[PDB]
Amino acid sequence: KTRTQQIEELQKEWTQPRWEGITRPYSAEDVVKLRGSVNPECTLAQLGAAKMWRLLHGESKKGYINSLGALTGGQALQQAKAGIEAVYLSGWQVAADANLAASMYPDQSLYPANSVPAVVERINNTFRRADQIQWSAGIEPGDPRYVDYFLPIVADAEAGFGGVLNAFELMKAMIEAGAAAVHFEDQLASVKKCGHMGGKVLVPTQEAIQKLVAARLCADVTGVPTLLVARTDADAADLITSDCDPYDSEFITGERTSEGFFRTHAGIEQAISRGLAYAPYADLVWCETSTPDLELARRFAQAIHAKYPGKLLAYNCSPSFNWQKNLDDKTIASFQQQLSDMGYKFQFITLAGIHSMWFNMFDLANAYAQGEGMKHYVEKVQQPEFAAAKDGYTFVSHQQEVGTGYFDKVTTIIQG
Amino acid sequence: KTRTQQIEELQKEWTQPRWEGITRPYSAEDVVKLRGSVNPECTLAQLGAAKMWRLLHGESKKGYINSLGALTGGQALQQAKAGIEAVYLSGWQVAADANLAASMYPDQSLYPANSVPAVVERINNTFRRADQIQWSAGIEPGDPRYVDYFLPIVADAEAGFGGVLNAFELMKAMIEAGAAAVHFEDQLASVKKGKVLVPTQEAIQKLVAARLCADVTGVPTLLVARTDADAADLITSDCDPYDSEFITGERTSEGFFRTHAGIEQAISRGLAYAPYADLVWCETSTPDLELARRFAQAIHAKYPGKLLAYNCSPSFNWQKNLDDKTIASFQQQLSDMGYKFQFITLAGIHSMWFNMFDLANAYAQGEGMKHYVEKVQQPEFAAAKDGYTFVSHQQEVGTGYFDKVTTIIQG
Amino acid sequence: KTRTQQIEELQKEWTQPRWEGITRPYSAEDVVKLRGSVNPECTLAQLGAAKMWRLLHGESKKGYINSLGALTGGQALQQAKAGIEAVYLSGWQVAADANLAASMYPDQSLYPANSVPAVVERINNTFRRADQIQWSAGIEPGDPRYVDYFLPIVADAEAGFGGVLNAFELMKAMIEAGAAAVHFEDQLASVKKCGKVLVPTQEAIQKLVAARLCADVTGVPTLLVARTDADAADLITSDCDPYDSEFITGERTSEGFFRTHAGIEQAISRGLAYAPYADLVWCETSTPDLELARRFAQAIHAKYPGKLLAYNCSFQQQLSDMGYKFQFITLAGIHSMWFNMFDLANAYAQGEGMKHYVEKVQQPEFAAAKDGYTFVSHQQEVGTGYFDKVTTIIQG
Amino acid sequence: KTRTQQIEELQKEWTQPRWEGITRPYSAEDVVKLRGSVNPECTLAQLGAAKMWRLLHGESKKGYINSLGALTGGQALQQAKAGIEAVYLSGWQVAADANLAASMYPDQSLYPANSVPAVVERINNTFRRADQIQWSAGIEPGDPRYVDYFLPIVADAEAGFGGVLNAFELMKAMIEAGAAAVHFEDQLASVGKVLVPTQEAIQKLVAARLCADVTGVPTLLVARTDADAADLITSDCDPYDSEFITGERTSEGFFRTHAGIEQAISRGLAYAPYADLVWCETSTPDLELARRFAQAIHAKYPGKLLAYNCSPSFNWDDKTIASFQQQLSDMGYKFQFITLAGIHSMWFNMFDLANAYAQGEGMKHYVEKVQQPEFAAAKDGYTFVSHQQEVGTGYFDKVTTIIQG
Ligand SMILES: [Hg+2]
Ligand SMILES: [Hg+2]
Ligand SMILES: [Hg+2]
Ligand SMILES: [Hg+2]
Ligand SMILES: [Hg+2]
Ligand SMILES: [Hg+2]
Ligand SMILES: [Hg+2]
Ligand SMILES: [Hg+2]
Ligand SMILES: [Hg+2]
Ligand SMILES: [Hg+2]
Ligand SMILES: [Hg+2]
Ligand SMILES: [Hg+2]
Ligand SMILES: [Hg+2]
Ligand SMILES: [Hg+2]
Ligand SMILES: [Hg+2]
Ligand SMILES: [Hg+2]
Ligand SMILES: [Hg+2]
Ligand SMILES: [Hg+2]
Ligand SMILES: [Hg+2]
Ligand SMILES: [Hg+2]
Ligand SMILES: [Hg+2]
Ligand SMILES: [Mg+2]
Ligand SMILES: [Mg+2]
Ligand SMILES: [Mg+2]
Ligand SMILES: [Mg+2]
Repeated sequence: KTRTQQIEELQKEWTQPRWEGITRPYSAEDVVKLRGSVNPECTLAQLGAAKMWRLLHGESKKGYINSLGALTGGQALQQAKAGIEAVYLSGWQVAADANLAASMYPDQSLYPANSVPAVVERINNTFRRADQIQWSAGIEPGDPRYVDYFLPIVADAEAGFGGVLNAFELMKAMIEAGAAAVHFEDQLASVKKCGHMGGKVLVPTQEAIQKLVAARLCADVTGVPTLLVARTDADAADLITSDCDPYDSEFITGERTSEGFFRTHAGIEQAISRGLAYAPYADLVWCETSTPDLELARRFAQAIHAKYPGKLLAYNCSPSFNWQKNLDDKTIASFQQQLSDMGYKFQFITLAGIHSMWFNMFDLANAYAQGEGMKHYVEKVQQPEFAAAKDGYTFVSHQQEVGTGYFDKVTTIIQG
Repeated sequence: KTRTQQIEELQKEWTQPRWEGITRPYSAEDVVKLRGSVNPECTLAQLGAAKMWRLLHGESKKGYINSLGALTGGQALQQAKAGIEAVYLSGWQVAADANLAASMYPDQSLYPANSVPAVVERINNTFRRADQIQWSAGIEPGDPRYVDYFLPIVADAEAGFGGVLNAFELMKAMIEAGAAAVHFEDQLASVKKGKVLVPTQEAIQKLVAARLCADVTGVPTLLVARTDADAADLITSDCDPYDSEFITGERTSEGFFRTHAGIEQAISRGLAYAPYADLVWCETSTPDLELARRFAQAIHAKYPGKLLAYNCSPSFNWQKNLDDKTIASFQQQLSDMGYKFQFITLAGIHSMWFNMFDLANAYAQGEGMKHYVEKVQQPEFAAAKDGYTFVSHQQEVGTGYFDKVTTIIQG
Repeated sequence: KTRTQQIEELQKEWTQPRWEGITRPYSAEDVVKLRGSVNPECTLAQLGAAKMWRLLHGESKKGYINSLGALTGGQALQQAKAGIEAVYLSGWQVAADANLAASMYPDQSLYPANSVPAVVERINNTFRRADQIQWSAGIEPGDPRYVDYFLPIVADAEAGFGGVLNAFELMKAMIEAGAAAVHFEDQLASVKKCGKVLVPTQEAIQKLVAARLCADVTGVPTLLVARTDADAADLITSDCDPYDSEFITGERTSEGFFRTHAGIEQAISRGLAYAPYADLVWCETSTPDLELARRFAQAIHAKYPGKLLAYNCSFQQQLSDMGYKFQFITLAGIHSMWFNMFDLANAYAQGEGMKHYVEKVQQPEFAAAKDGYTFVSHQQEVGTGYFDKVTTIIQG
Repeated sequence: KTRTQQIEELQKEWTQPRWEGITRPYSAEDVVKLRGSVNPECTLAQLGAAKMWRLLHGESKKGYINSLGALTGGQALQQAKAGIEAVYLSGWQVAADANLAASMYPDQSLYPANSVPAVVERINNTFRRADQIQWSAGIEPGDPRYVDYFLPIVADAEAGFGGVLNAFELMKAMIEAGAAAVHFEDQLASVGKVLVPTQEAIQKLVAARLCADVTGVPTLLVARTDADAADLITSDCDPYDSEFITGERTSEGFFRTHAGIEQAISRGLAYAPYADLVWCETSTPDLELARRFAQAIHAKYPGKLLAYNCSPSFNWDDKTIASFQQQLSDMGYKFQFITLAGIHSMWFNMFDLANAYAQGEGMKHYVEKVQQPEFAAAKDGYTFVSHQQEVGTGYFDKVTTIIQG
C-alpha cells in the first residue's frame, strides 16, 4: 500500500464512530511515517479490540462486562467455559506469582517490563488450543455446544515502566501478544514515599497525558483499535512529583517533603479533575477505589458525565476488605447491577484468580497433610468436579482438555 | 581443593551409609575430571537433598511423605503453610499450563527441555521470599511460630529429552535450580501412539548419566527410577538380552517389538533399576492395593527395605469403588508396604482449574459480589485459624519486607 | 472463511506451479480440520517464502543465492547492507553462542528446541527496525538508496528434537517467528557414539511430512529443505525400513545399531526418497569436490529433473549450472566474530591500546563507508533518530 | 549460623582494608535482618570480586586493566585467550543486539531490566565450559598452557531501571549471575541528558551496596557521573546542587544547571565515599581535561580508583594515540575500556566479509578474509581453528564415554 494511500485511509478511519470524542495531538502523516514499509498483522489484537468494543456497546449478556483477575492460560480457559466475556490480567497477580524474574514481589513495578505481555500470549495460546480442539471435533460456530474461546483480554500496563518510549514499547508488546485493552495509571509506584504519612505519588497531569498519547500512537501505527483505559490514583494520592503543570495548581498545598514531592489535597475532587483531563484521550476512565461506596461511585460518574455524557467507566475492587463488614447482604448482591445503571460497564475483581488458587491449594493441602489423604482429595476436588459437569465443566476429562485428542489426529494424519 | 584431595573425598563419601546398596559403574577419578577448576555451590539443592533423605528415614511426621503436584511458586507456598513436607512438580501440569513455549500441550514431551527447572527456580524463589519475611520479623528456627519454607522439591525429568547427554544437562539444570529429587522414566513419550519402552540398558544409562552429573556437582540429589512397563506392550529394540523373556519376536510396521505388558514386566524393570536409584516407582493408572502389594513384595524379596514411590493421577471416578473405609486408609496401607513417598500428580491443576470454573460460572450469571464473598472470602476468613495468612495479601507477598528495605535506604 | 470454502481454496492452490512435483500423503480436508476457527496471520513468513521462491526462480542477482551463517540480528543487518540476498541461520552457531540455555555446546542437539526460532525472531526484529528507520526518513520503495531489509531467513531445525509432533511444533515456531525456509536432516545427533547415525528412511520422511503439514495448516508456503547425512554415516538405528536393506550389512553394534555402507550411493537413495516431499535437497559434505557434486546432481536429476539443490560449503557457477542454486558457508558468522575479537584483543592486551583499535577497526570502517557501510554513525544505525521522531511526535 | 554471629562477623569485616574510606549509612543489624535464615552461595560473584580487587591493587600485568565491550559469551572467551584480564559488558551493545526483548534499540533504557544479568550468565557459562575442557584434559593451574578463564565481569546497570528497589533487585540479579563489578549512573536516559539530584543518585549507590552486603559478597561498585555534559536536572530538592541550579526552568519542569567539569567534580566527590571506583563519562578524549578531574578527585580522596571510557564515537597525533592509555594510568585511571569495541568489531567484519562475498568468487574472500588469518593466528594462542574442540565436543565425548562404561 502506498504511503499516501495509508495516510488517506487513516484520515477516513478517524471520522468513524469508533473514534467519536477521541483527541489525537498528531496527524495521520505522523503515524504513517513511523510504520516502516511492512506492517505485520496482529490478528488476535484486531479481533479482541473489535469484540470488546461491541460488548461495551450492547452485546454483553447482562448489559455489563464483569471480570476476574487471571494469572494462567488455564484460569482464563475455565473462565471462557463458565461464560465470562472478557479476561482481566492483573499486574499485582503477575508480580506475586507469574513474572519473568521468577520471583514473588509486592505491587511496586519491580518485575521486567515484558512480563504482562508474556502472560497475554500464554492466555491467547491456550485459547487457540481450545478452539483447535473444538474445530477439529467438527463443532462449528453456532453449534449447541460451540464455545467462543477468544475472550478479549484487558491488561495492566502499570505506569509504562519509565518514560514515554517505555510506554510505547510496552503498548507494542501488548498488541503483538493479542491484548484487546490496556490500562495506564498516573501514580509512580517506583517512588512511593516511605515513613511519615507517605504513600502513592502522582505525576503531573501533562505527564500522565503524554503516556496515553504514547499508547494511542503505537496502537495507531500498528493499525489496531486497541481500547485504552486511563486510570487515576488521585482519590488517595496526596503527593505529586512536581508542580510544573498549571492544571494541578488548585490541588497543590505548597508544602514539600524531604524528597522534593509536593503535597496535594487528595479526594474525589482531585480524582474528578484527573478523570476529566484523561477522558478525551481514553476509551474508558477508571478511578481507583478502596471501599465499596455506591454514593461516591455515583458522584464520580455524574461528574465525568456532566462533561462527557455516555463516557465508559470501569470499576474495581481487589478486594482488600471484608465486604460483609462494610455492607448488608442485599447491597452486596445487587452491587454490580447498580453500578451498571450508573455507567460502570466494565467491572472486575483484580485478585480473584490468586485468592481462588492460593486459598484452594491451602484448603486441600491442610486436610491432606493430616491424613486420610485420598478421602480429602475425593471430597474437596473430584466430587465437586463431577457435579460441575452439568454446568459445562469438562476438565473431568483431563486428557482431552489439554489437546490429547487434537495431537492424536495430527499423529494419525502424518502417518496417514 | 585439588584433584587428588577431591578424588580422596569422593572415595570416602561413597562408603557412607547414604550410598549403601548403590552401584556406580565409574570411578571417583572419572567424576573429578569432569568438574573443572571451579565448581559453583548449589546451596538449595544441597539442603533439599539432605532434608529429603532425613524425611524418608524417620523424620517425617506421619512415617510417609504425601505430596500434591504444584505448578506455581504460590501453590507451593500454601502447601508449605499447610504442613506438606515435600513438593511434587509434575511434567503433565507444566505441559498443560506452565511451560516455556507458553502453550497448552498434552503429556508427550513437547515443551522445551529447560521448562521444569524454570518452575523449580520459581518455587525456590517463592520460598526464599517467605523465609526472608519471617526472618525480618525476627522469627527464627526454634521459634514455635517459625515455618520451615524450604520444602524439598521432587521434579519430573521425563526421559531426559534425547540421549544421555540431554539427560545429563537436564539433571544439571535441575540441581542448579534447587531440586531435591528427580525422576526419569523408561518410556519414549515422543512416540506415544500405546506406550513404548526403551531397552533396559538404555534406561539404566540415563539413570547413570543423572547420577554422574550429581556426583560432578557434588550434591547427593535423590534419583527416582520410574518404569512404565505395567502399561507398555511395545519396546524400541531387542538389543538387550535382559528384555528377551518379554519379547515375543513379533515386530510392528514401525519396527517396534511387541512385548507383554504387566507387573511381570514392571517387576523386571524395577529389579534392574533398583541398584542405580534411591527410589523405585511403577507408574499406575488404577490405584489398586493388591497390585501395589504385589509390586512391593517382588522388589522386597530381592532388595529388602528398598524405598518405593506411589502415584495416582488420579483417573475419573476411580474411588467409584473402594469403600469409603478403604479410601481413608489408602495411604496408610501403602506406607506399610514400603511406599514412603506418595503423590497425587495432577492435584494442583485440578484444584486451580475447577475452583476458577466454579467461581466464574456463578459470577457470570449475576449477583457477582455475593458469589465471590460466599466462595472465597468467607472460607478464607474461616481458614485463618488453621494458619492461612493470605487473608492479608499485601504482607504475604513481601510489601512489609520491601518497605523496610526502602526505609533502611532512605534514612 | 468457511470450512468448505477453505477446503476448496486449498485444493486449488495445490494445482498451482508452486507445488508441481511435491507429494502430500494427506487431503486438504485433513489440513483444514487442524486449523481452528481463527488462524493468525504470519506476515513475515509469507513475505519471506514468496521472496525466497522468486529468488530461486530467476530473480537473484547472480542466478544463485550465496549465504553466510549469522548468529545475531546485527550480523544479518550488515549482510543485508552488503548485498547478500538470504540469511542462513546455523544450529551449530546457536549451540555454541546463541541458545536459550545460555550455555556453550557442541553440535549435538543439546539446546532447548525453541532456540533457533528465537534467533529468527531477533533477526526479523532487527530488520523491522532498519526498515522503520529508512521509511521514517523518507526513503521509500523504489528509491535509488532504498535497501530491502527483509531477507528470507533459512533456518536449521536439526532433526526436529524428538518425534513427529516435536518437528511439527518446531516448524510452527519457525513460521510464527518469520522463517522463509527450514531444513531437516536424517541423522540422530543426540547419539553420535564415541560417527553419525541415520534413522530409517521412512522416519526421516515422516518428519518432512509433519513439517509440510504444519506449513499447510498455517497457510504459509514455507520452503522445506531435506538434508541427508548419509554420505558419511555408516550407522543406522534400525533395519525396519525395507528401502534401506541394501546398505545394511547385518553387523550390529553394542548399542544395537546396524552398520551400513556409507558413501554417495547411500546419499543418493536418501536424496531420491526425500525429493518429492521437499523443495530443496541437500547432501551435506565437508570438502569442495565438483565431481562428487556432479555425481549427486546427475543422480537426482535423472529421476527429478529441475530439482533445486542446496550446497553446503568459477567454482560456484558450475555448481549453479548443475542445479546448486542455494550455496552457503554454515559457520562464517562465528568464525568472523570470534577471530576478529581475538585479533583485536590479542594486540590490545599487550599495549598501545588505542592504536590497535584505530588500525584494526576505526580506519577500516571509514574506508567501508564508500561501499554502503553505515555503522560509522552508530547512534543512527540502532534507531536513535527513529525514537527521536517518536518522542517529538508525542510531545508535540 | 546465628543472627548474632552474623552481625558480629559483618562488623569485623567492615574494619578490613577492603572497606577503608567507604561509608555505610546503615548498621550490620540492618543487613542481617534482610537476609533470611538461608543465604544461597554466589561462588562466581565471590571469585570475580576478589580477583578484580587484586588486579586493581597491583596484580594486573600492565599496572592498569584495559577492557573491551563484549556482547556474547564467545567474544569474552576470545578475550580470555587473548590475555585480557577483565570483561566489560556494555548496556549500549545489549540494547542494540543482545537484550531480552529481542529487538534493536537506541541506548535509552528501553530493554527489560534483567537483560544485562542474562548476558553475565552467558559469559560465565562459556567460561565454565572452557575451564571444564581444560581441566578434563589434565591441564591445571601451573601448567605452562593453563589459562585462567574466569575474568571478572564489569556490568552496566544504567540507572537501575526505576527507584531504589529496582536498583536493589538489579544488583541482586548481577551478583547471582556472577558479575564482579557494576556501574550505576546519575542521568535519566528515560527522560541532551538530564541529571537527578545528588541525594537520589547516592540512594541508588546505597541500595546496591546494601544488596551486596545482604548477599555477603564484596562486589565492586562504580559510581558514574554524566554531569560533564548534562545541563538539565529534574529537581532542586538537593541543596548540594543549589550552586549549579541557574533558576531557569524548562517546559517539562526540568531546571537548567551549569554543565562542565566543575559539575562532574562535585558529583564525583559526592559519590566517592560510597563507591569503589568513580567514573566521569566522557565524549572527547582530553588528557588535560582528564588530569584536572583526577587531581581534583584526589585532593579529597587520595589514591581513589578512577575509571575512564572511550566509545569511541570519535575519530582519534599517533604518538599520543599510542601512549594514551599509558598516560591515563599515571593519572590514577586504573580501569580503562572501549565500550563499543565488541559491536564494531562484529558488525564491521561481517560487513567486510559479506560485501566481498556478495559480489562474486565468494569462497575466495572467505578464505582470504577469515581462514588464512585464523591459521596465522594459531601461533599467537588462537585455537578456534579446531572449532569442534573449542565448543566442548571433546568434553562431552568423555562424558559419553564414562556413561556407556
Ligand atoms: Hg503483530
Ligand atoms: Hg522513609
Ligand atoms: Hg507500536
Ligand atoms: Hg509540567
Ligand atoms: Hg473513584
Ligand atoms: Hg469488585
Ligand atoms: Hg549451583
Ligand atoms: Hg552436572
Ligand atoms: Hg542394547
Ligand atoms: Hg505399578
Ligand atoms: Hg495417589
Ligand atoms: Hg503467525
Ligand atoms: Hg503448524
Ligand atoms: Hg521402519
Ligand atoms: Hg554430497
Ligand atoms: Hg561452498
Ligand atoms: Hg547466589
Ligand atoms: Hg540482594
Ligand atoms: Hg532532594
Ligand atoms: Hg570527565
Ligand atoms: Hg577509550
Ligand atoms: Mg496493577
Ligand atoms: Mg510426567
Ligand atoms: Mg545443524
Ligand atoms: Mg551504558
